[PDB]
This record gives sequence, C-alpha cells and structure tokens, in this order.
Amino acid sequence: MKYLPQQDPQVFAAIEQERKRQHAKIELIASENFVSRAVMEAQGSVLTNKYAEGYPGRRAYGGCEYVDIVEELARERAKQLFGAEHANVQPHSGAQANMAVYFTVLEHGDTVLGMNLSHGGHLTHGSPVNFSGVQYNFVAYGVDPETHVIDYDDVREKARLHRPKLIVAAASAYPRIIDFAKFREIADEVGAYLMVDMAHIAGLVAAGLHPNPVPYAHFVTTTTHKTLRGPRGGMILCQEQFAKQIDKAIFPGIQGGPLMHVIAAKAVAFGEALQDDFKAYAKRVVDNAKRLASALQNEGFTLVSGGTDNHLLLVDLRPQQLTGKTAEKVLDEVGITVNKNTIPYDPESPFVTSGIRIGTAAVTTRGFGLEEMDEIAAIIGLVLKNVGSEQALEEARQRVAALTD
Amino acid sequence: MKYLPQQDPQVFAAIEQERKRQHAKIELIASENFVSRAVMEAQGSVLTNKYAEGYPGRRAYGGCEYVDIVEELARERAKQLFGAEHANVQPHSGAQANMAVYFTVLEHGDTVLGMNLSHGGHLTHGSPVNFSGVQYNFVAYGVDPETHVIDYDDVREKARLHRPKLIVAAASAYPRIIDFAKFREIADEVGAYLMVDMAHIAGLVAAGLHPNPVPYAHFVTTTTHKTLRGPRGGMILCQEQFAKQIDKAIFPGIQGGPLMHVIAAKAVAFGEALQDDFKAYAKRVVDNAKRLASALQNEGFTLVSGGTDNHLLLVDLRPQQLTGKTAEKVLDEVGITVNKNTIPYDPESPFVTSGIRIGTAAVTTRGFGLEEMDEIAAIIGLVLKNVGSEQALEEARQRVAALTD
Repeated sequence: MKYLPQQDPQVFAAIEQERKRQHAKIELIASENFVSRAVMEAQGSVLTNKYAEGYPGRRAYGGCEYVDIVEELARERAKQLFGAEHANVQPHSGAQANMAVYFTVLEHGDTVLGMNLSHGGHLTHGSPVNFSGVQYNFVAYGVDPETHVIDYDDVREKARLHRPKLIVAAASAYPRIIDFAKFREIADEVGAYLMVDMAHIAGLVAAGLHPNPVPYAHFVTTTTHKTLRGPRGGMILCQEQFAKQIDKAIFPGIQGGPLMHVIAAKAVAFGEALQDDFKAYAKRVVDNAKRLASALQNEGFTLVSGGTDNHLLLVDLRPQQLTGKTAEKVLDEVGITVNKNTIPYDPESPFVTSGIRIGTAAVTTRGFGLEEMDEIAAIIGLVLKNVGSEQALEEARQRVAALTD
Repeated sequence: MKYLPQQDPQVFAAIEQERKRQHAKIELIASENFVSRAVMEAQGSVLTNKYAEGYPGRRAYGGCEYVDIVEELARERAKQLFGAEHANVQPHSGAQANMAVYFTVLEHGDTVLGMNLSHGGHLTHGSPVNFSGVQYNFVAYGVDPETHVIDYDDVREKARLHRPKLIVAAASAYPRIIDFAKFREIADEVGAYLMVDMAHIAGLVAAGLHPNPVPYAHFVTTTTHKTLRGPRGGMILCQEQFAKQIDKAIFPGIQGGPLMHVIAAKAVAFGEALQDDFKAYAKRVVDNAKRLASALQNEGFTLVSGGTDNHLLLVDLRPQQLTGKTAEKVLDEVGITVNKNTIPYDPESPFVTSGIRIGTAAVTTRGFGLEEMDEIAAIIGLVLKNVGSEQALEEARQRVAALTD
C-alpha cells in the first residue's frame, strides 16, 4: 500500500495486524479462503465510483459501456463454469442472493422446506431471527440419527405433509454429497420449486468434484467467497424462463446500485476457476479433507457422518466430554482457528454445541498437503486430550508456528 | 496495478477504459463522486478474507481482534461526524440500510408515509416494484406545485389521515433543505417513528452545511458513497434505545457476513470527512451548485424550486419543449453525464421525464470552481438550444475536452 499508510495510520496498523494474523494462524473455518492479488486489485479499483443500476445495455444511467463489459464477463464466465442458462452477479452477499430468490417465487407467509438448522442448514434457510423465518413459514427435514446423511424419505414426507411452495437444499455444515436429483424428484412430486444454495461447495462444483445442482434446480444461489475463492458477495443462477424475474428481484426488487468493483473481482475469480490449476487445487482441497478426517479418526475423534465427501468435516466431541465452545477456545490459544458448530441431534445449545466444524479450502490455498493434514490432526489431538496442560499447549503452539513458517 | 494486468487482460482493459472515461467526461450525476486512493486501497485489502458475522467483541467466530478495531474506528468516527448515539456500519448498501430500519420497526403491511417518488423520493421509499412498496403500505406526501418545496401541511394531513407507523423524510432529487424539526413534530403528533434517509446530503450534513437530522430522527440511514465521498455501502445511525434492535436487524436479520474491507474503507472516508479540508470541499460543492444554478438561469433554463440549497439541481425542460430523455442523450454525445429525472407533477413517464438532475459533488472533487460552473452552464445552453446542429455539438465536445484537460 502507498496512500493508506500516510492518510490513515490507525486503519493501516489494524489491516497490517490482520494481514499478519492471516499468515500466522492455521485457518480451518470452513467458509474461509485467501483470494488472489488480482482479485483484490479489482476490488480496489475506480469501479467503486460508478452508479450502474440496471443491467448491461439496459442501465438507468449513461456511461456504463465499460462496467457493462465487466459485468458481462462475470455473467458469461459464470455460465461457462456452471453451465447455467442465466447468471445474476449483482447480489451483495449470499444473504441477498437467497433473499432475491425468495422475493421472486414466494409471497409473505408461504411455506418453505429447508434443511434443519441444527443439522447443517443456514440461517437464511428459515431461522426465526432471520428475515427468512420471519417472512415465510419454514419447515425442516433432517439427517438420519445414525449416519447423519440427509433422510430423503424425511424430505419427501415433510414436502407431502406441508406442501411447500419452495424446497431449499444445501448447507453450511453438511460433510456429504447432496443428491440433487432426489430433491428435484420430491419437488416435482409436490409441485414445488427447488432452490439449491451451493455457497460452501461452489468451488467443488466448478471443478467437477461435487455433482452440479444447475441441471436439477430452478434456482441455484451461491456466495463467491468460499470454495470458489472469490471476493465476498453473492450470485444467482437459473434457467432462462426465470431470468427476467430474478433480475427484477435483485433490481429494483431488493438492491439498488451494484458493487461494480466487486463484480470485476467476481469476473477475475471466475476466470481463475476456469483454469486447469483451479481444478487441481479443488482436488487437493477434497483430498486434504479426506486425509484430515482419517488422521483425526486415527487420533481417536468421532466425525459426524463418519467422514467427508467435500471440503468440510464436523468433529462430534461428546466422546471426549468436551463442548464445541471449549474446543474452539483452547484451539484459539494455540493458533488454530475453528468454529464451534451444532452437530445433528446436539444435546447442547447453538451457543455451546457438541462439535467443531473444520474445512481445508484455506490451508490448501496456502499450499498445505497430506503431510500437513496429518500434523494438523496430531496437534488437535494433543490439544483436546490435554486441555489442562499449559506445556502441551505450548508444544502445540510451537508446532503450529512450524507449519505456518 | 501489478497482478491484474497479467492475470486477466480482459478485466484489466475494461477497468482502464473506465478509469479513462471517469477522467474524460464531465460527471454531473448527483449521486456520484471520486474516492481517494486511500479509500480504494482499504477496499483492495486482505480484509475480504475474513468472516466477521456479529459485532466487535461479540463475533460468531474467533480471530476478529483486528477487524474489530477497524469496525470500531468506523463506528466511533461516524458518531463523531454526526453526533449519533449509535452507528451500524455493516449495511451493504443504502437499500439494505433502509431495509434493516423497516425490518426493525414495521410488520408486513404496516403503513409508511414517504416522499412522492415523482417529487424526489427514492425507490426504497415505497416503489410498488421495490420490496418497500411490496412489503409495506406506502402513502406519499408532495411538494407545492408552484414552489416545489415540501408541503408540510400535506405531510401533516397524510400522516393524520393514514396514521403511518413510520414517516420517511429525505430524497434522491430534492434541491432544498429539508425541515427535520417539522417532520418530527408531525411524527410526534400521530405517534409515528421518524426515519431520515440522508444518503444524498450526508457529506453536507457532516460539514455543517445542511441541518443534521440526527437530533430529530429515531433512525438516520445513509449511503457512504455520495456527498460523503466514501466507498459504496450503507450505514444506520440511531439513539441508544434502538441500538440493540438495529444491530439485530442487520445481523442475523437481513445480512450475514459484513464486508470488512469496505468497512475499512468507510473508516478511511469518515477520517477524511473529519478533517478541515473536507469542510472546505463541501462548501465548494454547495457554492458550485448555487453558481451552476444561477448560470443555468442566465442561459434561460427553468430550475425546479427556482434554485438549490444543496449539491443538486433539477432543470425543468418544458420551456425548451425537450424531454429529459432527449437532453440526457444529446449531452452524452458531447461528454456530459447527467440523468433524466422526473420533475414534480411531470406530465411525462419516469422513462421519458421533463427534467435532468445535475449535482456538483464529483466535479468539485476534481477541483472545478465557479468559472468552471459558468462554462458548464454555457455548454449545456449551447447543446440544448441546438440539438440539431452537429457543429454546435462538436464545439461543445471541444469545450468539454478543454475543461477535463
């Protein structure tokens, strides 16, 4: 940076701390990643100065010729990546992408069926303290108590009982492949739209390592930030038949001016995802998650679902008589970043939990491989088996430092 | 830029075009500005990598120590700038800031009173194709047909008749000072909350050149991008009594993860606004608008309200027998960026209009003064009085180029 250090020492000092923290810690929060310098440069561009309400070639204001080129690049690259008939790259966030789909197909009070929040579903899939739960009547399907895999007969029974106008599939903490074909079959049976929120798995989908929801879903929502390793924001994919409605839901429906600089950054991230080396990266993500899962089991940990098909895993800490909250805290002490996370049928509150969620996207981006997964698992075992030994925590601290350099 | 040119030639070429366009044109769109290099650097930082759901010291996830410092800096600087008891710097946009206030105080179907959209009100103040108009029952107050000043007796009568739960004041195209004291008096009479959307005038308010709504409003919403000359985003200000509710409306209410990099950029912009030279800048904005208004009248143009108290003016093109659409198009041909804008009691549709809206924030940032205002007015006169003369348009084109260098 050149101008920020001089203009704002306070802001600069804090950013630099954050930059150094990102390097020093082992980042295992499943939704996180590190974007490229190209992505950040696009975000740091003069495109923040441009009002561009509307869409390419159909804007509210003049002078949008060049931001139109940027947006179209984002849209066309998104369609190439995912094989969608239409893309809307304007949503400010995953929240707003979901919001716009709901605005499109639902009236206030309509019934929606989504994944149980304590089994892996997102806040925006019907939390009673979120707009989704307040605005619409959400019902929930669950995972099997033993396998922790989505019970598709439960999805079906809930759909046939509650007659949702919309079914939502996808999750913030589900470690297995979702069967979108079965979701669509159930949707078709009850005459419901199917929305897939692929936020967590979008990078895996782009790389062909998770089945693509696009052929099965009327609407696919996603974040761009994350397995897709883009800037922070949202996107909606859909068939051409809903394109006009989806675009109108975003604007003038729920947003105003789009963030053209972030849209530029999205285009850059999609470009990166289209390359062969992103596919290799994504395979290492999944390989690393599998390896880390296996290594954790070797250390004596129980995992939700008995492992992972994707980037993420959930440790069920009940055998160790630890809460997710306790685990999160102690791991923080040694420089490992996780989050407490409810496990299916969790006897503890969402503020305490019996689990920790772990993902490999971030560490894989940093160049971590299988050997690093083994060591991370060994460090976690050392810490969680010795929460009362400061000497064990210091050893863990030193082994963490050894990994980050 | 260093990495973007190599990584993504297509995106880079388009951004560079946009950068060159921003320099070449006379930008008179009233909502637009040019941010500092410090602001853009903050936006281009590694803070995009951090999930920071929740608030400073009370986050969902660990590792937020430094992003907490950034957010608190934004919040405290906002409070210093505007004298508010509480700030929420997380809204992704002006749309989402407004959305969150509505989510806080209103139930679905509640009556809201806002400014007539064709008299200056915003899309998010009750458009039937916007969430505001779809979710709540909006009624409208108007300006006087002769003076084009808000009819405060009309605000009062509409409030007493319709019994709104919320009254909204402020505008996207109102060239006069708004009387917030009178709005609060009316609000108090009918037992309604008062929300002020100061998006357009927030920079003027910070500089003491427009009366501050904060002492009179329960909620003040604003964009940060704009007269405040910040990054693209929103902010909510309120009294401490609504702080907890407003924060919960933003998260977990209507958003998820905030854009910490943009929040950094907001802090930087607030820092800039706190300096003496921003106050001087803002006075030049208002001085330039007054001068430009007077110079336009000298050219024979009629202005809505007979002039301006702020950064913006509206030309009523009816005396010239031109539509706003025609004016916008021809001005675009010579390198002057305006937007068509409905005038109060406009006989034309919002897609055609009888007016153009013009603001001085952007050109003032570029260093334009009174002499430049005279010339801009002379060029506009030349173009609009000779829409059929290509030679007149070429002269205008050359005089525009002379101004931008």
